[PDB]
Amino acid sequence: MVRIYTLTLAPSLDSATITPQIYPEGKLRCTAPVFEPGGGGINVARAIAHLGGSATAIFPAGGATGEHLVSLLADENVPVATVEAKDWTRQNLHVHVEASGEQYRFVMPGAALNEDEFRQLEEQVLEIESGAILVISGSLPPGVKLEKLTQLISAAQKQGIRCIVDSSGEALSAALAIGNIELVKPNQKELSALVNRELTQPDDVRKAAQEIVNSGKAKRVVVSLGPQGALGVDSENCIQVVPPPVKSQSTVGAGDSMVGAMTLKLAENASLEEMVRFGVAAGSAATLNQGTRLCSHDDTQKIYAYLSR
Amino acid sequence: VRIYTLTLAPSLDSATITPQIYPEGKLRCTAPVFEPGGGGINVARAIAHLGGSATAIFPAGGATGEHLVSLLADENVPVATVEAKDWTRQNLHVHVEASGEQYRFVMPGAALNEDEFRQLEEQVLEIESGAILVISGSLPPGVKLEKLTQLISAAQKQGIRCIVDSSGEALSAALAIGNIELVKPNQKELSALVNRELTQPDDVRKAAQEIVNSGKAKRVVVSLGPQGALGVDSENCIQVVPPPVKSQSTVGAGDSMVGAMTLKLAENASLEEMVRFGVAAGSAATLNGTRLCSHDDTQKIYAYLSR
Amino acid sequence: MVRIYTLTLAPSLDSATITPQIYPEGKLRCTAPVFEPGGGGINVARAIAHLGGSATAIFPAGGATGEHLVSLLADENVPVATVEAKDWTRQNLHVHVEASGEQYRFVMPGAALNEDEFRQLEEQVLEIESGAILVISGSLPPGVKLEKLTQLISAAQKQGIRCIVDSSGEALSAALAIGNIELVKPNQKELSALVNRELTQPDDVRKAAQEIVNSGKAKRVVVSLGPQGALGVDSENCIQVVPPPVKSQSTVGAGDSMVGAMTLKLAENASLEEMVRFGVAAGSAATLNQGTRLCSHDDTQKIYAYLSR
Amino acid sequence: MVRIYTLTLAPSLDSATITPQIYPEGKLRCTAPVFEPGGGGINVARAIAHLGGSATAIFPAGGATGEHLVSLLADENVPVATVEAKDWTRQNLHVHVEASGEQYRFVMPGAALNEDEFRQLEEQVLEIESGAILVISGSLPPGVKLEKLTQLISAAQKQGIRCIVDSSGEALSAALAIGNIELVKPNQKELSALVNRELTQPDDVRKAAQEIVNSGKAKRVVVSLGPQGALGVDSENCIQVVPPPVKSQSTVGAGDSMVGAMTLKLAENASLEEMVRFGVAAGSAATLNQGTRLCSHDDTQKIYAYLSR
Ligand SMILES: Nc1ncnc2c1ncn2[C@@H]1O[C@H](COP(=O)(O)OP(=O)(O)OP(=O)(O)O)[C@@H](O)[C@H]1O
Ligand SMILES: Nc1ncnc2c1ncn2[C@@H]1O[C@H](COP(=O)(O)OP(=O)(O)OP(=O)(O)O)[C@@H](O)[C@H]1O
Ligand SMILES: Nc1ncnc2c1ncn2[C@@H]1O[C@H](COP(=O)(O)OP(=O)(O)OP(=O)(O)O)[C@@H](O)[C@H]1O
Ligand SMILES: Nc1ncnc2c1ncn2[C@@H]1O[C@H](COP(=O)(O)OP(=O)(O)OP(=O)(O)O)[C@@H](O)[C@H]1O
Ligand SMILES: Nc1ncnc2c1ncn2[C@@H]1O[C@H](COP(=O)(O)OP(=O)(O)O)[C@@H](O)[C@H]1O
Ligand SMILES: Nc1ncnc2c1ncn2[C@@H]1O[C@H](COP(=O)(O)OP(=O)(O)O)[C@@H](O)[C@H]1O
Ligand SMILES: O=P(O)(O)OC[C@H]1O[C@](O)(COP(=O)(O)O)[C@@H](O)[C@@H]1O
Ligand SMILES: O=P(O)(O)OC[C@H]1O[C@](O)(COP(=O)(O)O)[C@@H](O)[C@@H]1O
Ligand SMILES: O=P(O)(O)OC[C@H]1O[C@](O)(CO)[C@@H](O)[C@@H]1O
Ligand SMILES: O=P(O)(O)OC[C@H]1O[C@](O)(CO)[C@@H](O)[C@@H]1O
Ligand SMILES: [Mg+2]
Ligand SMILES: [Mg+2]
Ligand SMILES: [Mg+2]
Ligand SMILES: [Mg+2]
Repeated sequence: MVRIYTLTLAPSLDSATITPQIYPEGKLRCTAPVFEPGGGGINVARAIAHLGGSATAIFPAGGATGEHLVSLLADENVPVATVEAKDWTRQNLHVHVEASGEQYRFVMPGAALNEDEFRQLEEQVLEIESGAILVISGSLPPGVKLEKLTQLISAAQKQGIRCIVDSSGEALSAALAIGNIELVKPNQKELSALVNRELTQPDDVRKAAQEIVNSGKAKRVVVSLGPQGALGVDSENCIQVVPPPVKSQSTVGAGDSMVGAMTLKLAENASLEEMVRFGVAAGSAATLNQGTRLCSHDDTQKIYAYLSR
Repeated sequence: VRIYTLTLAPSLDSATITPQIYPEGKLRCTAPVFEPGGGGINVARAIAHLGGSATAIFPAGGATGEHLVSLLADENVPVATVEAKDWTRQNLHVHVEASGEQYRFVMPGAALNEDEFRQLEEQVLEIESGAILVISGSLPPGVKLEKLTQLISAAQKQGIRCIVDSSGEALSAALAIGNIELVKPNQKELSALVNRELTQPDDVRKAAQEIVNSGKAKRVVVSLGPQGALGVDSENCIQVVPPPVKSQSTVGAGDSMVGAMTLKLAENASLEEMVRFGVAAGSAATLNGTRLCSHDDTQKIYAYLSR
Repeated sequence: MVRIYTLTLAPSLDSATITPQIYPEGKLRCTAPVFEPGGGGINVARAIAHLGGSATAIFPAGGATGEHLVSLLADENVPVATVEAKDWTRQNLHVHVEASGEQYRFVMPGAALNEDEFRQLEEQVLEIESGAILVISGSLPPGVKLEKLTQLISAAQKQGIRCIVDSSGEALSAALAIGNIELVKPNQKELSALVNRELTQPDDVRKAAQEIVNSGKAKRVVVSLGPQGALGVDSENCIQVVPPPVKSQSTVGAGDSMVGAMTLKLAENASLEEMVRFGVAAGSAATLNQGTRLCSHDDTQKIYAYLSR
Repeated sequence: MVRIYTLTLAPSLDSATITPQIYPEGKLRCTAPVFEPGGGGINVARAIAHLGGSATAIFPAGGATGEHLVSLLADENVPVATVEAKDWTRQNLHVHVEASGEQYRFVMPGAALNEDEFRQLEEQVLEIESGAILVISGSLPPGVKLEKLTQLISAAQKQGIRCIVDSSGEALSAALAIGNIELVKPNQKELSALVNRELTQPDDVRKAAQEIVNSGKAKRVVVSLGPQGALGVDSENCIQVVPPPVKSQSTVGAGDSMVGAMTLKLAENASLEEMVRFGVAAGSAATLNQGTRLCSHDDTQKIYAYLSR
């Protein structure tokens, strides 16, 4: 198995709290917050750790919030490679409402990155050995030119680094502008915006995913479909995997759990079939847990065994 | 064989649109659009749309009742109506533009006298041996559960093949009678039926099969919404999953699935064919208020799933 | 006192139901609907009868829903003068959610009126004696052009019918364009649209209201200010009245109750001060009741006595 | 003019953000948060500084959030007297929703205060000279017994310090029990619990406020009435002041700004009528903007002049 790295240009220090009910204007009394690491690439790294793997997380850490994010990851035994940033690491809030059992997720933008901090992140990335995997996951923070992300990807590929991409909107289209991306996981909306057309016909999602592969932007496209599982295509095969009929408790963490699992499989030279199935197992395993908990090893394995009969 | 359906609690469905939803203020709504509604009625509508013929049996009361009959007449749906004193209920479906979501305000079904129920019970027993009867929708005020189950038992004794898609208690009671041709519980209904949480990947299959192996029903199709359906009989097991297409209104989606599945059951099709056609029609019925599944959309989704 | 009449071009059969929860997509099981009369002019007439006066409600009624509306008014002993119409009277839905105590008001468009049916309504209005009061209140049904509403008001004023107007938007604006209205009650939002400018400075509401008076558009302008009561102006005087510090249960009906009370006082040749105080008394009394219930006599009198000390 | 101090046992670093709509489950995209000092007595001191007076804020401060609080207060030229606490200053999140215009307020528990940290706060308070004014405002931190805050008030009064209390529930009751409070500003619910009965009649709020004054518990009672302004009484006079009809936005710190303006007038030995007017002006000025910006000098002055006509 090759070494695995993740990149998070917009990291997060997530906080979670509980309150009896939700209504405007009044003071909603919340419990003492519980802190957790957050961010696309970061959670991929955490998910991979839960599955018995190892992934080093590269990200900017700013201020006291940045320190805490670093500290929590250290407790979680997740290796980290950081860059001191000036703009303090953002802090998001997750609210559980007792009366309804519903959750509310307020997501602030990532802290800004200057040219300096972005340069150092690129230097960290280009220290990765040839043949290793790099997962770039999450939103693009302010202060980062769309051209810079593209140049970083082009540079990594240039020295034999294998790139996996999970983003949205403009940054996603930028990452695929280069091409030769080993794997991307768009959801249905993300795929829709990418090819800039509504996917109304039954075979539209597959045709859109195949077009991406056929044009050489990505070797593998796994379109994640929420409760419907996923549809994966490369230059030869197509696989569709549906989760087991078990009720979802909380969809939070599903997308990153699926990316982490599929990353591990790519690392072990897995077939497309095993990659997607293990991807759906982890993503669905994450939804069995309340709140923000990512996939656990046992739930994932249990679902994977079921899908792989 | 011939198909009939039975709706004890019909509804004149009304659909409207509003910009957004919030309390206290006046929420301006558009001019409502009226459509036929109610479980067995929608089933019969679906079957007509799919090229088959099913006679819908139900009570109609007042001007809402006439409105409902007039709409079904325009859809060439054979009706066997019983005149009732209490007016046919009127349900309101509000589509919110800022969310794309739908809110469903569902009034109680119209009351049913002993005499009116008697007339319906006489219509049902005028069904010949070999035909199929689809009992669908909730139980209206004035109707004893035991009166429904005696109706099933009586129907059974004269060769009427019964399909039941109703309330929680009606589902349980119909299964106690046993030999039900087809039931379509969703996940919550299956769980409430067998009195346990379905937590393992295979729990839904195990509970559905358990129902078939115990003789309570011949076929169990567990409806999964977005994930399609999982069907079992005494021999085979199949899950069919819908295409990745966004849903609008899902009202009557279960009913369309039941209609399509009944249709294939009436053609003596295979379990795999029945479930596939079921999910095809069920999802086609989510592409628009209470319009249900069209012939073209169902055929297209079907041809897709059947690849 | 003189005779009092109201005009509701868009009447309503209001149905009220109760449901335990509110959420999308599900079947929200609702109780069998209770019915009551709806429409602006109709509610003005109902509030007047509660306050000891007597007002005849003029409106179209169509089909079984129309008859249902007429029957409900008779059960409350409010006199009516109806015109039969082909298009059935609309039906609105009021939903009270038990889990939260919130209420939701789904308002359908008014029923259509053809030429002959509107010509009958106009005939009814023009049979009102000179010196008598007519309150025009509520929205405009489709099919009725503003030019027709203004021609109706103009004709009425020609034979000395004293017109009071409560509307919004183009309807209110066109009515004031005719001029010589005895009284208008815009709320803050409705005043702003009239003058076509944001009212942001402390004295803006008073200035805008006075403008309407000085221009001749209306002899009296009472701007209702929700919990803050009201500010009324005529050619000579300005008065502001705040409701007493008692909690409101439900503010629906407050508008029509106020207009009801101020109409009664105008009919009794009351001073501006008495009229505004009574209007706030009735409007605020309505808020003491749950749901859609209008002002009661005893509550109004209690508040009015307090204000008039 | 005597010196003014405030005491905030449970300070807050307020954060304010903006999101288009509010719904469960999904990631809600929010704008970058804006930070400002929060907590009852802290907002009182800030409002005073905005209005051209000077008040010294006494409070505990902990961690990086405590440092952020202090720094933000220097920017606003509010003099402070802080005690270092081990538990970090809390951080509350206020979320404004665009499509509704409403605000959601998630309020974390106040930071812990041990015996030694509270002792430091008390020693800082008892350094205040005789004749000076102390404002005690805001919730009680978990781990602080009422008897401690109560003993602090009595000790304070023994050495001539003039105490003003703005609290709720047991704290306000306990404070009033000691008696001789210069001023209290309960809202309507707060007042009802003090006198332990429902305020259902028009004159109930006034009677209730007068009973407290007459008993000698407080020398002045000002019942704040939200949009309806405030009703103030002392041993001789009584006045209700209603604000101008201006659009209100965020209400956070409205009560504190009111308490601040009234504390100034009490220090200038002003009359009841000036005091209540200035308070309504400040409180209403504090509602024109989003977040916790409080009242500005020019807005308060322009409103105050209007009210004094
Ligand atoms: N409601 C659900 N029920 C069962 N499995 C689910 C559900 N939602 C998501 N999953 C599983 O998790 C995987 C990923 O979810 P999804 O398609 O929503 O990705 P995503 O939109 O990128 O997630 P995220 O918003 O966290 O980034 C799905 O393919 C599926 O396997
Ligand atoms: N977009 C919205 N989201 C949430 N609440 C709203 C919204 N618009 C209005 N409201 C609510 O409406 C109530 C009062 O204002 P509103 O204009 O709705 O009352 P109204 O009497 O029905 O209006 P009007 O009298 O002008 O017809 C308030 O509770 C306010 O919160
Ligand atoms: N929250 C309240 N508390 C006390 N009194 C109120 C309240 N809201 C309204 N009122 C009383 O009702 C009167 C009219 O209400 P409002 O200013 O909202 O008019 P309106 O918006 O046209 O009413 P409506 O929306 O019902 O048509 C007010 O002047 C006041 O007397
Ligand atoms: N305009 C809206 N009104 C109400 N709910 C909405 C709206 N938009 C999104 N939602 C909610 O979002 C949920 C779906 O997931 P959604 O895509 O919105 O979040 P997400 O998974 O964080 O997005 P993404 O994965 O693309 O980052 C729906 O269940 C729905 O409740
Ligand atoms: N959100 C959806 N997306 C796609 N297909 C759907 C959706 N909801 C329902 N369907 C189709 O309709 C069928 C019945 O829907 P379901 O919600 O299970 O019925 P019920 O009303 O009994 O819960 C499903 O099996 C599926 O084929
Ligand atoms: N909606 C509003 N409109 C105008 N002024 C307001 C509004 N809400 C508050 N204020 C001003 O702020 C002061 C205090 O507000 P209030 O809600 O009574 O405080 P509290 O938060 O203690 O309940 C009020 O007396 C008033 O001057
Ligand atoms: O039969 P119920 O449970 O009383 O509800 C009646 C409603 O259900 C329908 O029959 C069908 O909708 P569903 O597919 O959600 O069950 C509507 O047409 C009708 O308004
Ligand atoms: O002191 P509490 O009751 O814990 O509340 C603290 C919050 O209240 C504020 O002091 C504002 O006061 P109000 O909402 O009572 O006007 C905020 O600054 C702070 O976030
Ligand atoms: O990187 P984005 O898209 O801004 O999302 C950040 C949020 O998403 C998460 O990674 C979970 O989806 C959280 O850790 C974090 O709060
Ligand atoms: O806003 P519209 O179209 O005039 O409808 C009137 C509605 O408002 C009410 O007057 C409530 O004040 C009801 O009588 C009626 O349901
Ligand atoms: Mg994702
Ligand atoms: Mg169903
Ligand atoms: Mg009004
Ligand atoms: Mg307060």
